[PDB]
Amino acid sequence: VKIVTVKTKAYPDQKPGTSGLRKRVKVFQSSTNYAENFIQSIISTVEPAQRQEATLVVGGDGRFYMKEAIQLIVRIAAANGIGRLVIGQNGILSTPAVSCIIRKIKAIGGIILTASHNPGGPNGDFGIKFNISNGGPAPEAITDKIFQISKTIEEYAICPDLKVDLGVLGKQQFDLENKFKPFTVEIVDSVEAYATMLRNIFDFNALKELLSGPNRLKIRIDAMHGVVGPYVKKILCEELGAPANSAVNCVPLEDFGGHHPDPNLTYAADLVETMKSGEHDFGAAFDGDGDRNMILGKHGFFVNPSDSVAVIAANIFSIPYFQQTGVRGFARSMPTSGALDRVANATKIALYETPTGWKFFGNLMDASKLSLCGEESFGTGSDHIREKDGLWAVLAWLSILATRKQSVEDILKDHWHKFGRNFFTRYDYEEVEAEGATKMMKDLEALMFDRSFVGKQFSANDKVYTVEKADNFEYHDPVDGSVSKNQGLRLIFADGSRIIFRLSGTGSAGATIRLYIDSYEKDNAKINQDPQVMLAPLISIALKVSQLQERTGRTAPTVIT
Amino acid sequence: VKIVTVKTKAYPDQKPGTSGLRKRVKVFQSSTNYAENFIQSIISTVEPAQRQEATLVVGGDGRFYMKEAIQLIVRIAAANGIGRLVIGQNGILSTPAVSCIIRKIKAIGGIILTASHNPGGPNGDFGIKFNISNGGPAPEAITDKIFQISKTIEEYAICPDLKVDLGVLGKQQFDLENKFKPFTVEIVDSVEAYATMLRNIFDFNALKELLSGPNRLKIRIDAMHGVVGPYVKKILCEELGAPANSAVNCVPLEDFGGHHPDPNLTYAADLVETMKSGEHDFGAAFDGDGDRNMILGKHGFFVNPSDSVAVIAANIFSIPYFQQTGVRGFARSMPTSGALDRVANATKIALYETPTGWKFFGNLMDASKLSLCGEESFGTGSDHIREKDGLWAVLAWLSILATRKQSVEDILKDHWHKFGRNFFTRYDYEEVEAEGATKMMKDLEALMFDRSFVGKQFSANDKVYTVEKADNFEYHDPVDGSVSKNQGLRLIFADGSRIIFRLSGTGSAGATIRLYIDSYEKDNAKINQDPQVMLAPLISIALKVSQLQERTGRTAPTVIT
Ligand code: VG1
Ligand SMILES: [Co+2]
Repeated sequence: VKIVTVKTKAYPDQKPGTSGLRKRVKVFQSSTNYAENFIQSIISTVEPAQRQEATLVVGGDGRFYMKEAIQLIVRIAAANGIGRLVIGQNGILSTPAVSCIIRKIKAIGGIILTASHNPGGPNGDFGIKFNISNGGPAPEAITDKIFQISKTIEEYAICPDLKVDLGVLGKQQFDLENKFKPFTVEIVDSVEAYATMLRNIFDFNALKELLSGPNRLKIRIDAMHGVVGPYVKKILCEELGAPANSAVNCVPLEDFGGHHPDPNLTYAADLVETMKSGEHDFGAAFDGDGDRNMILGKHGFFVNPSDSVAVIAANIFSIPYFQQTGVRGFARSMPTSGALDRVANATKIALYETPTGWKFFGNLMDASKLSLCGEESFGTGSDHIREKDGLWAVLAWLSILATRKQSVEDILKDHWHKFGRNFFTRYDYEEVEAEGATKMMKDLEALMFDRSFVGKQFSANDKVYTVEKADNFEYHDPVDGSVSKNQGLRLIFADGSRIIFRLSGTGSAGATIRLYIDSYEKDNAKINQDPQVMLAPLISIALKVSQLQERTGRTAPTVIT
Repeated sequence: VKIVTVKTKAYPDQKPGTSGLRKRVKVFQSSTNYAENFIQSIISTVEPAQRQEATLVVGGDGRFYMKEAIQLIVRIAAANGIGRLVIGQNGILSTPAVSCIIRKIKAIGGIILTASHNPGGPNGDFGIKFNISNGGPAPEAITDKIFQISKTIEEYAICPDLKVDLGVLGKQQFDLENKFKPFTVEIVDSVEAYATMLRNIFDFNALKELLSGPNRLKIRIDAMHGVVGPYVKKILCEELGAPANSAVNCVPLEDFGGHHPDPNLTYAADLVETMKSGEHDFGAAFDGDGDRNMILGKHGFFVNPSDSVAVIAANIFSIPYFQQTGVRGFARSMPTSGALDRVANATKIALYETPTGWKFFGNLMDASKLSLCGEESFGTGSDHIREKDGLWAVLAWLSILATRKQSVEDILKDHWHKFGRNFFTRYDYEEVEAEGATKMMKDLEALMFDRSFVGKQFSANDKVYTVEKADNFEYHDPVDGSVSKNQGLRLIFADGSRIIFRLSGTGSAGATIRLYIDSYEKDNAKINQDPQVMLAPLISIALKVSQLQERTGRTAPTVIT
């Protein structure tokens, strides 16, 4: 195979976000070699005297253009001196699977072709995630460095005539002009290593008994036409024995059928209506790249992803992985509710509040202080790997149900009566007013500096809510010293209740007021019923503050979750 | 899992020969003790200290009792301290494949569950073959230890509770009672290691333009319902590109479709009929083990097994394996035609004539003195593994077609034109009277050893045959030193023609007589003729000197090849 140094011209907009670089597919196809440069800056962070004995795991969620970008990573990494590429069969390879492979075969980093929860039709979105040696997301330093190379790039080394059959399992060698050691491409099965990893984490026999034994827990699983389909089929059906009727929407389609892979009460309507039938005890849908999960109960019941980590923590020892390693620490993103906190507060385990993104959880994990973490964006995980994991979280819920023997509804009613209830809703104001929320979200910072307000008696609706705290958010990583940026306000008090007033930082075209609300109830009666209605006191104080409707301008709902 | 010991009673008939233990299915089935007993002695030949750090490859052919016999192997090997078992997917692993996997990963040996060539049903046949560290079939020194132990087995260690899921890929780990290190079961892909091996031997790229480009060679390969089916679909149909409709009967059926998977024009009648119509350019029939093959050309042109090895040898530097590592030696069995001699003699490289039996090819391949070996019983192999390979032979044939850009007919036609034709045929006498055939060989032997016979002139038309050499074949193996006596009665004639008699019934039940006739013709007008017409005078001479009709009561042979 030939090697040719193709001169190119840099791009401005090639910068990664909270997780990887994502753009509209047109920006990939119409732009004269956009992916070739972003790929070349990635391999450039790996020093020349280190590439010949290095292995890059390249994966993918099956999305449109995945096939062409994989061909580019092979031809570009080949001409740049990378010794081996471990691609999954057909390119299909989950984000928790890529995190898992990297840690297993000691790979110096990994590239994932996925825009996650972003839609994927031929007119939708496509993206490039870059995981580092430790297995998880490259933290800001490495990503912005990729950005810093994307601006001053002048050329890129490529082997234009290197065509590889990604469908066939096996090792293949390629010899390129003057380089003693041959370029190797090792195509691995997609599910294998990942299933062998989950095998030593849960009791696969105790689960086998729960899904196809003495009564059969009727589960309904929606893979949402994304990469986790083959996994539910080979793992939950073919291995653990769940009936084929359980695995719905499990064939990876480029278009994802049309729907958006983000699993939630709006973007995932199909499964909730069929869960309202009452014949299913448990139900679960997944993200596009399979690292997010949504838990549902009998009759369409819903477990908030902020509550889901709280239950898989009070019952954490139902999972063998934790009986052998121990619970070194709990964590949650600042926007996720305070339910995990109530469980962490009742035991000798430390708790950590991190910025939204899986990239900074890893630092707590590597330094041995975090074991269970997750966020409101349907993303529960643990330190078994360094990425989020949708199927680990589903199988963590089946381990709890099988040991406890109760329904999903009763586990949480008991959990709410045992600690109290933390209400939550992601009720946003997506792209809305061009001049209102400027001064409004700069009005509270200063105004509260008066010594007479620490003690407010009430006369609205019912039940007194005593005063205590109130402030803002920033983050200093305890392991390497990284810092964060101002962005989201949060009004708190005695027990624990809050509105994360989110001003956008990267919002150029407009500001999304992505709202995260939290209400902590103590009593038996006011906890078990109503969702965005028992939240009223929090959205009473939060709606009265700035005279918002006549001082900013927005009273029409947008996208509730 | 609990390890328990069962006191057992031994069996005097459990004796492993060249191809392991071949008994009928209804002797392992309900005879409480038979399968467990034999496996126990197999893993007893490996020292108690050499077991924890050791692996054994296990596989079968996909028919009756194979799956049941693999659950038995894991339960006994585990209680006996074997570290790792590498089992193919579903238990399906072809014989050439097991030799490849044992030598690749360097296992201590391997257990092959295949019945050689007899059918595999409820009342049919079932066998246990044990290969050793170099990937070859165990020899006398080791089969006797196995038999000496199996007839004195008092106690046997088993894990009754060990349940292995054979269909799911990946490493399953089992912890046993009272043991600090765990037992490992690793399920491997059936084709993979074996395909990656062929990928280095042949040129898969030159074979892609050959089977699926514009100038496309239409083939037709019948897997005969045996284990070689999965390998033909993945290598020939998936990776090389041949249309899926070319690989026919490629699904290992539980019964094999009633008939024996053996390369014989009648056994492979479907293949012969579909190739007579005119359309197909290359055809092939197989066996339920993966060790033999029946090559056919346009319109039904038959390629003789003996000529096959002389065509591959004269065009051997076409297969990259040979261009890169050289040809250390050629070898054929004694009954095989002298067609390989005309090639090895002109292209001056050491030729080795050995007794019927792969075991003799292996020795020369372990002492690095043998590269390509051929055998009249539909076989052709090399030092790529340490067993016979039916698909390697097909792959070496397609390689020669792509390189020479001629039809099967013309490559044999112009070979006969440049080296001459060794008309060959093999008459078999099936159920013969055990003593009347033995006294037939002895009087023939006394007829050969007196001073006068080494110059006798025989005739049946125009050509006279002058006896040059006459001997009962003795082999002194240059590796084991061991001498193999008897072996066969050779009447070598002065013109290169030979008549060979072998009695294969000298150990149990009724005897079979195999009469091999080989005749050399060098003028181009006579090489175009029919073999049974051409060999007619030499056959009258064979039945005359033998007085076969007289001693066996047989006026015609059972099978003519
Ligand atoms: O603030 P953002 O950009 O919307 O971030 C959201 O999606 C990110 C990537 O998601 V996946 O789409 O990588 O599962 C997640 O890691 C964050 O937890 C989630 O809040
Ligand atoms: Co995701």
